[PDB]
Amino acid sequence: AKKTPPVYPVTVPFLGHIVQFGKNPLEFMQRCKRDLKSGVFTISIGGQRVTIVGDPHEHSRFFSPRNEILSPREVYTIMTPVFGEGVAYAAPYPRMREQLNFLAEELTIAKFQNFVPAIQHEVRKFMAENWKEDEGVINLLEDCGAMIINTACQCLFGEDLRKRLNARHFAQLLSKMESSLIPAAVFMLPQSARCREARAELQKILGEIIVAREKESDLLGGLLKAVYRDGTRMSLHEVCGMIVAAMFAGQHTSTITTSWSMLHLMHPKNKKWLDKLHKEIDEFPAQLNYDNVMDEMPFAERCVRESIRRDPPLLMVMRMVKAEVKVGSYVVPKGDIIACSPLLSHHDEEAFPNPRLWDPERDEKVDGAFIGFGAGVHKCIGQKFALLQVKTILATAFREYDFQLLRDEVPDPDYHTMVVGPTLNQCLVKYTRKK
Ligand code: HEM
Ligand SMILES: Cc1cc(Oc2cccc(Cn3ccnc3)c2)cc(C)c1Cl
Repeated sequence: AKKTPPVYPVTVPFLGHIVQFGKNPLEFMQRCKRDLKSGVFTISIGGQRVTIVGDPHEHSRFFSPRNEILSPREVYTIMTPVFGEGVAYAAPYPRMREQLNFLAEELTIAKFQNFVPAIQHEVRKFMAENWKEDEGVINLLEDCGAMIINTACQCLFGEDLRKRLNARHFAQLLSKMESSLIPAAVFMLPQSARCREARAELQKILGEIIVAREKESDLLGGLLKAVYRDGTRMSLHEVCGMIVAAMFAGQHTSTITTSWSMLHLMHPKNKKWLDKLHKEIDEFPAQLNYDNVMDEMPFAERCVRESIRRDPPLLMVMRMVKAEVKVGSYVVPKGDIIACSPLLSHHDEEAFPNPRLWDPERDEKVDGAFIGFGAGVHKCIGQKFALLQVKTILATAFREYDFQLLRDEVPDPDYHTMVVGPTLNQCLVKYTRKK
């Protein structure tokens, strides 16, 4: 308006809206958009202006500008110690940029050939060490959280590295490094000591693994050959983070996505889809190749995307408005915190009629509406990988099994975590091994 978008009333001040927010952001965010007569709007959070972009037409405005205009570094100040000063968001954009490439060139579909089979294997194991019986009660959020970590390491970890680390141990270290995070952080330590310990431990372990490599093509090795613009290379420090960042990025996001996808599918209300998910994975063999998942599982791919569409794991993508930028009919003043929310966006009823309904064969009725993997200058570099894991798993686990939920309703998102997934205590599921 030659000026800033609409704002929202602060009943109890200098808290902002994190009071009514934290309980349910979706209930909340929807109130404001309807109430404020605008898909876009600003909110108070600790006195700090937060402008949420909730009109899907506008996503382009959010995801297109380069970091110098809209910086994401300021949001993730939280974890500079988790990856190391000068790694990821901690690094400078030119370097941060270069690092992104390194990881990217490690996850391209060029490296994905052994992956498919490497995946079928690691899951099939897990189940036999766990779903031993022909009827069992298992917590899916936890059983998935594990398989994802397993198969990912089976994919990006060298045989020698995986001998000196096992998923279990490595996960428990990521979960050591993580627990030093609390909800109100982006808007304002013996844990930094436990964070640095679990890290310095890993950082050392890795180096050793290197001593043995040289003296004699995985993610590690890949990052080793990595050369910066100026011919400089990564310090073990920088390296270490990168592997963590990679592993962290995919850990919760992927497992949750797998959990939800399974949760939807094992539902009776959702049988036809499961039935379609079979006419798909039926004539395949217990030996899956790249062609199989990639070019022949298209329906399955819809289910995973829908699940991410319905319950996005990252509710808010955020930037720092170093400079002004027009957004629809409004402007954004330097110093604002702008954000775009996949959770809000994926519920806009123009783009998604019955947003809470789970429809795999639905398509976005506003191009760009779906952002589960981001968009623009920052689209997910892990997207292709995550999908390959999840598709193969659902296929693996639905081929040799049938499922039922100890519930009537699929679980409810738990909004108390920085990375949202289905309510843990609801996930307990029970399997009937096929034969
Ligand atoms: C299916 C699960 C996944 C979901 C829901 C997801 C979601 C997202 C979202 C919303 C962004 C953009 C964030 C922003 O705009 O600031 C993003 C980018 C990113 N993702 Fe993921 N992702 C997933 C899988 C993965 C996996 C498996 C990896 C690791 C290989 C990964 C690594 C990254 C990295 C490094 C970026 C950087 C984007 C940037 O800052 O330019 N993601 N993802
Ligand atoms: C910027 C960056 C982020 C990386 O992963 C992250 C780190 C923090 C937050 C996110 C957001 N995310 C989660 C899942 N997909 C993206 C992803 C990894 C690397 C190597 C780099 Cl350079």
